[PDB]
Amino acid sequence: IDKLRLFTRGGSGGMGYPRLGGEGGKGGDVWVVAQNRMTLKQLKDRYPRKRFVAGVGANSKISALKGSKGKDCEIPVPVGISVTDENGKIIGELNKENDRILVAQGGLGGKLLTNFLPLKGQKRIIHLDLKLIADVGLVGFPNAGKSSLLSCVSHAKPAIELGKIMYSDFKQISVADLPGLIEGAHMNKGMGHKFLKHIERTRQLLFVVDISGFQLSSHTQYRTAFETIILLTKELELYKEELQTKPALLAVNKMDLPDAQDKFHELMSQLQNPKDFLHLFEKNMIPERTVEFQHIIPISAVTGEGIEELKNCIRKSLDEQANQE
RNA sequence: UGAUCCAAUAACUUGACCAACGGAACAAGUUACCCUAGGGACGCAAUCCUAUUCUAGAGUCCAUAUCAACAAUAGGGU
Ligand SMILES: Nc1nc2c(ncn2[C@@H]2O[C@H](COP(=O)(O)OP(=O)(O)NP(=O)(O)O)[C@@H](O)[C@H]2O)c(=O)[nH]1
Ligand SMILES: [K+]
Ligand SMILES: [Mg+2]
Ligand SMILES: [Mg+2]
Ligand SMILES: [Mg+2]
Ligand SMILES: [Mg+2]
Repeated sequence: IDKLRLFTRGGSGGMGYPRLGGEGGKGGDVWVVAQNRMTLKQLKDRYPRKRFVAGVGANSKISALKGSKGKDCEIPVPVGISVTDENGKIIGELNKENDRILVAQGGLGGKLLTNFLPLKGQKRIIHLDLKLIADVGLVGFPNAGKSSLLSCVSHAKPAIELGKIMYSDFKQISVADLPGLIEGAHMNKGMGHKFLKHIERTRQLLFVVDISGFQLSSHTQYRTAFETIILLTKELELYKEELQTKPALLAVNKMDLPDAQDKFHELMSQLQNPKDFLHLFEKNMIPERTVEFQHIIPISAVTGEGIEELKNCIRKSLDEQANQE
């Protein structure tokens, strides 16, 4: 939640010298550099104006000619930055410190072709995305116990985010519990789609589905757990087809319910034969393809049931992916 | 528009980029090889750009933006 935007303008060139024929210095260029220890919010509250202008090329003197280029401006940003344009096209990616990208060029100097005038520079507007998502991304409906699952899986974490799963080998698996996955995603692509843009940069997806189904209101449709999974798959297909290529695991929560066993059995039957029930949904709700789950585990966030096995399965799946790649 | 002297002429008259123009009849460079007598240590305009301000207009919504015509003064060049 830190999407940024700046206005950049390269300085104009240098005024040439007509009688002799001297060129003026080229205008300063606009560059963005990757540095650590600072964040996008840090940049914003350092420079509230959000505008960067480089130097201006020196005019053509008579002691010297072909003037020196103006002092370029360097814009510091953190690592893992995606720089795009106002149209959203990705200008570049800065993944390591000292990565430098030119965004706006300075104006040319005062050549005779331009009547020795210092041609103006470039005006551009750039966007910043400080989002390099973790390896595991949690996807779940509201109240589907994503925060509770994160709190249970972490030694100590606030369940209202990013957390780490610790192993005996002192290995940490970086997980991201993303709230508001369904903030009218089918209707508000303005806010519930930044969630999908953040989650798209994750290697593994963990869907968390409540066993007791879900319902927004008494006047809203009661969708079962299988219906919730189908809705998740349809939303993923609508958002980005390439996201489904990543490995996905399923976790049916709230096993402490009295009917949880029968509900999970029914859900497993539906998973085994989904084609027999896909007609019940409209053609809009029918996904282009069905997501295959490497593992589906029943878990309970209250009784701390199956969490160790889920962590072991996640580690094994990550190891298998690494070995394959 | 040019004095004296001087020159020509029987006479009346005449002669000066003497222009350094109150005009010496006619005389140049270089000296670190030097010498002597002395004295001292800005505005006016057109144009092009930018530092700071206002905003006619354009879009801006989503823990996610603003740019900015015309001006206003402060300065740099042609
Ligand atoms: N009985 C029972 N209650 C559970 C279980 N898991 C979660 N809960 C309860 O259900 C609620 C979950 O709320 P919350 O932590 O906000 O989950 P969430 O999915 O992150 N909600 P949101 O997506 O809106 O942020 C809590 O009251 C929690 O105690 C479970 O396995 N069993
Ligand atoms: K004289
Ligand atoms: Mg939560
Ligand atoms: Mg005199
Ligand atoms: Mg007199
Ligand atoms: Mg000598």
